[PDB]
Amino acid sequence: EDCRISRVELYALADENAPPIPWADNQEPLLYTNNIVRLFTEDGTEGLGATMSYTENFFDRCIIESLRTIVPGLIGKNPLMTQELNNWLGARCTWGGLPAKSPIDIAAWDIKGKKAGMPLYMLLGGARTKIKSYASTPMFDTVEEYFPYIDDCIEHGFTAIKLHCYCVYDKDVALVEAVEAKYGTSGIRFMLDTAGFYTPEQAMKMAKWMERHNWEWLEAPVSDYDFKTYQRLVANTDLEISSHGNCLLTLQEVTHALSTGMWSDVRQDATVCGGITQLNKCFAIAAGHSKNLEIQSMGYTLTQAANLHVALAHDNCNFFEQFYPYEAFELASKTQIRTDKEGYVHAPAGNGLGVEMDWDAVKEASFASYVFEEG
Amino acid sequence: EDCRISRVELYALADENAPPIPWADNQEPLLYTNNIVRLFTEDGTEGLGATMSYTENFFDRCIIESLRTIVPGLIGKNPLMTQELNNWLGARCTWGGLPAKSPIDIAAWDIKGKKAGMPLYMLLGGARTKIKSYASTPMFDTVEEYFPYIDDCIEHGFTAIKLHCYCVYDKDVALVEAVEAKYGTSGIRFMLDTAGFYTPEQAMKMAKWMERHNWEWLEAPVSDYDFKTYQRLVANTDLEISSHGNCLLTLQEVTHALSTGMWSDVRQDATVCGGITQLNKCFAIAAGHSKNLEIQSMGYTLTQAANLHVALAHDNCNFFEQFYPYEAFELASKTQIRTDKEGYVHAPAGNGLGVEMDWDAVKEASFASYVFEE
Amino acid sequence: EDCRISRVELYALADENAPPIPWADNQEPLLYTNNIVRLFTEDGTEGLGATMSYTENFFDRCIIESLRTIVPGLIGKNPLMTQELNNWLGARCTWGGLPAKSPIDIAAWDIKGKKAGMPLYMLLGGARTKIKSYASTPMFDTVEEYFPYIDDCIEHGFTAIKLHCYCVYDKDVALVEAVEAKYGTSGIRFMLDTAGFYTPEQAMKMAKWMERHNWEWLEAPVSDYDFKTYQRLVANTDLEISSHGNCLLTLQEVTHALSTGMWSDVRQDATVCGGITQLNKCFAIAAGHSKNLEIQSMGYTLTQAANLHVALAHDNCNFFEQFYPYEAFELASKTQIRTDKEGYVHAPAGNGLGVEMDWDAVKEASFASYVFEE
Amino acid sequence: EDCRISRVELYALADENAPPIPWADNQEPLLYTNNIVRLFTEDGTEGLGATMSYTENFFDRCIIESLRTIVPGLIGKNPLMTQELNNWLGARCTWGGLPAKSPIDIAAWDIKGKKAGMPLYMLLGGARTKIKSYASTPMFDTVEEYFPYIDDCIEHGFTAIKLHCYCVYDKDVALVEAVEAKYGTSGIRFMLDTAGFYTPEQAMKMAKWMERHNWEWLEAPVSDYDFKTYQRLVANTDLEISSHGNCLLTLQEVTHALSTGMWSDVRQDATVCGGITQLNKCFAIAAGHSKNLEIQSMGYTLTQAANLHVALAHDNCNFFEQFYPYEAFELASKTQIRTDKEGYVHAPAGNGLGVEMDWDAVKEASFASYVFEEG
Repeated sequence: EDCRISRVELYALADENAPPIPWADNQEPLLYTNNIVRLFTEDGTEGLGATMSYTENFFDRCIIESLRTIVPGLIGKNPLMTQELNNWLGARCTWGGLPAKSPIDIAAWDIKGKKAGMPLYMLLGGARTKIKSYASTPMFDTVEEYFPYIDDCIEHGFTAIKLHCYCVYDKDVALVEAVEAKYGTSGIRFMLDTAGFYTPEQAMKMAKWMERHNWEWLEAPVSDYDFKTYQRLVANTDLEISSHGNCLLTLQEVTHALSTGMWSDVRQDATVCGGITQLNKCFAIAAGHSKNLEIQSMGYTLTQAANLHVALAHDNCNFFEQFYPYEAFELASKTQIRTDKEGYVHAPAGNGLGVEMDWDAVKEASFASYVFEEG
Repeated sequence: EDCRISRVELYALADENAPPIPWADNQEPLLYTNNIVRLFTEDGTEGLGATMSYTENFFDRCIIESLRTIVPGLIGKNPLMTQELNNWLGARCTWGGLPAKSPIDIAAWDIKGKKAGMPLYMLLGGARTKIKSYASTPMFDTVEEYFPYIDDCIEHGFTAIKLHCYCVYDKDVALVEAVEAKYGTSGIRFMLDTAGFYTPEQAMKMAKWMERHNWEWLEAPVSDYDFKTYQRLVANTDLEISSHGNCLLTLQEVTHALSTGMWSDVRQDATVCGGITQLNKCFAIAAGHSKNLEIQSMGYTLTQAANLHVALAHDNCNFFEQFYPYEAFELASKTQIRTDKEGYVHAPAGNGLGVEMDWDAVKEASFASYVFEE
Repeated sequence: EDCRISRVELYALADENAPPIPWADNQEPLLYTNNIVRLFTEDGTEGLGATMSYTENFFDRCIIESLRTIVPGLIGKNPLMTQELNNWLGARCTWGGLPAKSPIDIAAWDIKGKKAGMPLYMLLGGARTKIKSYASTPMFDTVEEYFPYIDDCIEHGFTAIKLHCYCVYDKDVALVEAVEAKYGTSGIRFMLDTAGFYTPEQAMKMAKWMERHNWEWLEAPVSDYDFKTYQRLVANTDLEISSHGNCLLTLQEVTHALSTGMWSDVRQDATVCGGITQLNKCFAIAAGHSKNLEIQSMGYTLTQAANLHVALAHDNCNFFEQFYPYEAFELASKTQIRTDKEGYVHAPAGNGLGVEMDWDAVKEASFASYVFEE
Repeated sequence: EDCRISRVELYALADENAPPIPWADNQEPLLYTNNIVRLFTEDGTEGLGATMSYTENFFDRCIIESLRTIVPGLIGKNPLMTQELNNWLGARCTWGGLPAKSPIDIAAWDIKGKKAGMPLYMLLGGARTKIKSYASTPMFDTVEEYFPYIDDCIEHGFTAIKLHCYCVYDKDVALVEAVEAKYGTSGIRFMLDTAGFYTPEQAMKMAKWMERHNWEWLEAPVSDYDFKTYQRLVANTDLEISSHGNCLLTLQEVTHALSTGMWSDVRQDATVCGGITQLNKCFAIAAGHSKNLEIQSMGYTLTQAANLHVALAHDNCNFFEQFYPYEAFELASKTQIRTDKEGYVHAPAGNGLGVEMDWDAVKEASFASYVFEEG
C-alpha cells in the first residue's frame, strides 16, 4: 500500500448570525472562522482536518490563503506516512506557521484511523473512552449574568467551569469573589483565564487568592514570554499555572518550559502546534516531567475532535475543553461532541477522528474556497 | 495633535519573470512578494512601510490578508503616537502575527520623520551617516560559480560577503574550504548562513573550522529553538554565533537569549519583530548586554531603509545586509540603496525612511490591493 | 469495542548447541534465552511479544516465572487499549521489573496493528520504510580475529559496526588503535561498547581518542549511575556519549538525564523499558531535547522487530542494531530481518510486527512453558 | 584463610493460611514469598541470608530462579572477603538484580560474625544494642478498624506507628484526620506510607497537613523518579520526606538524591540494595550529609535481622521497622525479634545475624528448592 494523494479541498467558512465573542474587556468583537482541509485518496477515502481563526472586522482569510501556498505539493504524497509528512510541512515556507499546517497533519491521521477501521485514540494508544470536561464561558458585561449561565452548566452535568473574564484585575476580583461566595461549596472545580493581560503583581495576588480557595488553575496570567513571572508563580504557590497555549509551540520550548519550572502543566492545541503528530509528542514530554497536558480543544467540532482523541489516548490530562453552548461550533456538522449528565464527554462512534460532515452546508457557509487535482 | 490617518492602502506585488532565490538544496524555487502598506494623514502627509514574503507555487497573499483584518481600526488613530499604536497592534488577533503588523509601525514613523523634517535615524539617535555593508549571495548549483560572483563583489567595493549555501554539511565543506583557499588572505570578511538545517554535531565542526580561519559569523546553525546547542556553540568557540532572526522576536525572548548565553549577537528585522519601535528597543537591550544587533535587512528597498535607519541611529551594529545583485529588490522604487566603492551604504537622502516609490509601477505589478477610508 | 484476551502462552526457549556470547573479560560465557509471550483474542487474532535474558551456568527462567505472576489478570482485558494495559502492568509487583512487563505491551501492539491491517511503524507515525543498520560484534580472544569479521561485514553491506571489546582499557586500546589503523579511511562508522567497566580517567582518554579519529559513539563508558562522569564526558568532548541502555528506564530518568547534559543521545530497548508504549514516548522526549533515540535491538527476531518499527515510526534515530551473524537470533522464526547489500534493513511485509514464528520449533526449543485460559 | 564455600542451598517458602497483606487499593491481595540462601563453609560454619517477595496469583519463583543462575560460581570463593564477593556479585547478569544478590552478601557477613564470635553490629561499629521501633500497619477496608489495632500497639509498647493507607488521597484524608483526633495527644509518633501513588498536588497538601500536626514522616509521596516533586516537598516543608526505598538503590543514586535535596533521609533495605556491604556504606554516606538512614526492615526474621544490625552499628537511624502482628513473618524461625514493653527492640543473642532457623519447617514450607555442591 503506497497510498496516494489525489485531491485537496480548502474551505474558509463562518456564520453571519452567530454571536461574536471577545474574551477580553474593551476589545473589538472577534469574528470566528473555520479553516478546513479535506483530503482525497485514489481509493476514495477522504480525511478531514481543521483549525479555526478569530479576527476583527472581517472573517479570516489568512490561514486559507497560506494553505493555498502549501498544498500543491501534497499531490501524490502518502498521508499514512504522517511523520515524513509532518517533516515535509516544516519545510514549506509561510507566515502561517504551524497553525496553518496542523489541519493537513490532522486530516492525514484521520485517513489512517479510517483505513485501520478504528478511532484515533486507539492508534496512539487507548487509555480511556471518555473524559471529564469543563465549560469554557463567554464574557458577560455584568457579574450577575454569570449565575444564570453557571446554574445552567450545573444543570447540564458539567463538573467544572473555566471562566473567561474581563482580564482587568479589579473587575475580575468582584467576578471571582462573588462566584466563590455563591458556589464555593458546590463541588464544581473553577478555572480562570486572564488571557495574559495581568501585571505580574496582579497575577500573584489572584493566584494567592485562588490557591487559598482551592480553585483548579490560572490560565495565561501574563505574557507567555515573561518566563520569570511564570517561574515565580509556580515557585511561590501550589496553584496550577498554565500558559496561554498558542505561543510556545515547539517541542523544544515545551521541554525548556517544563525543565525550568515555568508551567504547572502544558497547554497545547493539535490544531495550532502542528497537528496530532506534535500534540501526541507533547503528551509524552509532559509525562517525562511528571505532569499533564491540559488540551485546548475550544473550537469547531474538528478542532475539538482532533484534541479529544489524543487526550483519550493518554492518562496525563484531566479535562477536555467544552465551549457551552454548543450550536455555534457545530456549524455544518453531522457530528456533535457534547457532555452528559455525569460530566463526561465520550469519543465519537466513528473511526478515524469520528467526524462526518455536511458538504452542502460548508459549501454555502464558506466565503473562500480552493481545489487542487491530478489533471 | 489632531493628526489622524484618513486612509490606508495595501499592496502585494511581485515580478512574474524575476529569478527565484533558493536557499538550501532541494528547496523548491521561492516566489518573492512585497507587502507594502501606504498611509495617508488628513494634512496630506504619506507614510510608507513594507515586509516581504517567500512562498512556493504562488505569490503570497497570506500577509496582505492578515493586514486586511487589522487595518480598519487605524482610521482615526494618530500615527505620531507610535508606541500607543504599537501597543494597539499587539491586541489585534491574527495568525499573521508580528510580521504583518510591522509595516504599519514602520509607516507611522515614516510620517513622523517627514513631519519632523528629518531622516529617521536622527529621530532615534544619530551615530553615523553610513555603514559598512556585506554582500548576501545567491545559491549556485556548483561551487565554481561562486568564484566570479565573489570576484565581482570585491571589485564592486564590498569588504564582507555572506554565503548562502546548500545547507548540507558535506556540500558546504568544499564550498567553504574552496573559498578560504583563494580569498582567505584577501581581507574580505566571510559569513555563512545555514538556515538552521544542520545537526548539532555538524554545526560544531563547521563552527570550529570557521573559528580557525577567522570567518565573521555563523548564522542559523540549527533550529533557533534548540537553546542548548546555541549555548554550547557560544561557550566553546570564540566565533560569533547569530540566530536565524525570524523566530525569537519578542523583547523577552531576546532578553532571555542573551541572559543565558545563547547568542553572540541579536539578529532582528524591523519588518518582522514588530517595526521600528521594537527593533529600536532590541538595540538598547543588546547594548545592555554589551553586544551588537545585526540587522537582517535583506528584502526590498523599504525593508532595507527601515533597518538601515535604526542601525545608523546606534553604534552597536557592524554591517548592513545587501543582497547582490540589487535589481530584483528595487522593484518599483524611485530610491536605490547600494554599496559604494569603499563598501559603505549611506542614509538615503530625504526624511523618514527616505524612500519614494513609483506608484504606477507598484500598481502595475500589484496582484492584490485594498483601500480603506472613513 | 469489546475485544478480550482469551488465552496467553509463555515460552522460555534457547539452544544447547549455541556459542556463548560473553562481552566482558573473563566473565563466564553467557547463555541466552528468548522469553516469549503469545496473546490470543476471542477472534483468533494472535499477539506476539518477547524479551531476552543473558545468564550464566543455566538458561534463565527468572523472567518467564515473573511473567507467570503477572499474566493471569490479562484474561478479560482489551489489548487495544494499550495504554491502560501499560498502566495496569505498572502497578503489578515483581522483581522482574519493566523488562518482564515489556513483552506483553508489545504483543498488545502487535494485535492492534493486525486488526488494523497495518505495520506498527504506520500506527505510531511513519517516517521511513528502511533505516541504515550497524553490525554489533562478538568478542574475540585475540585482536587479529576482528579483521576477518569486519571485512565480512563490509563485504556484506554494513556501513557501521559496533565493536564489543574486552572492557579493559589497556587491552581495548590495542583493539581500537589496531582497527583505526586498518579501516580508518574506509568511510565505515565505528562505535565502541565498554559495558561501563572503565574508570572515569580511562573513559575520558578513550573519548578524546575517538573524537580525534571521528568515531561514531562511545557506549557505556562507566556506571550509568555515575552522573557526573557522563556530564563531564559530554561537556568536554564532541563525541556522542551513550548510556548502557538497561539501567535508567523510566520516562523521568530519561528526561532528567537529557536535562542535565548526561547523554548525547538516548539508548533504550522496547523489550526492557516497558514495551512499545514507553519507547515510543522516549522518542518524543528525545526530539524535544533535539537528540536521537538510538535503539537497542540486539536480540531475537521479536526484539528486533519491536525496536525497528518504533525507529521507523520517527525521524530522530540514525541506526538499527544488527547482531552479526544472524542465524543464532533467528531461532524458531520464519521472519528474517537482514541487512541488504547497501547496508539498509527494511520492515517486514507482515502487519503488526510482521513476525511469524515456527510454533513447532518454539515448543521444541522451549524448556519451560505456561498456559493460561478462561 | 582457606575458608571456602562448600555448598549452598536455595529455598522459596510460604504459608497458605497466613493472611495476605495488600498495601495498595484494589490491587489483588499480595502473596508473600521468602527467598533464602544458606551458605556452608568447609569447616562447617553456616551462613544465612534472605530477601522477600510480594506477588499476585502465585508465590514467587522469580528470585529463586535468578539466584539459581548466580550461585553456582560461589563454590570455592571465600565469604570472609565480603567486599571482593560483593564486587563479584555486581558482575553477574540477572534481571533479578541487587535484590536477588542481596541475601548472598548477607550470608557471608553472618559466617564472618559467627567465626568472629560476634554480633554483626559489633563488626560494623556499635552505637548501641537496642533501638526504638515503630509498627508498620496492615491495611484495613475501614477507618474504624484502625482504632483497635492502634490501641493494641499502644498497649504493646510501640512509641510510633507507620500507617499503610489506601494510597487514594481522599480516602487517606478521612483516615489521617481521624487518627489525629483520637490519638493527637498520645505522644505517639505517626508516619504515613503512600507508595508513590499520589499526584504531586495531593502530596504537597498531605505533607502540609502532616507538618502542621508534627507527624514524624511521609514515605513515598510520589514516584521515586519524580525528582522535582521530592525537591519541592523537601524545600517547602520541615516534614521528613522519605523515598519508597526500593527504586534508587545504588550508592551513586543515594549520593545524588541527598546532593540535590530530594530526601530528608535515606530509606534502604539490606535485602534489596545488595546486602550489608551496601547498606553499611549508605549509612556512612547519609552521615556525610548529616541525614539519617531509616531502615526498611519489614520482612521475615532474616530480612529484619540484617537491617537491624547495621542500624545498631551506627547512630544516624531513629527507628526499626516492626510489622505487627509478628507471627506471619517468624515463619520457620527459632528466633523472634519483638518490641518489649518500652518500645525498644534488641539485638538477637547469637553471633553473626543472631538468627537461628528451623530447617525442618523451611524444607516443609519450601515449595521450590535447589542444592549446589562440589563433585
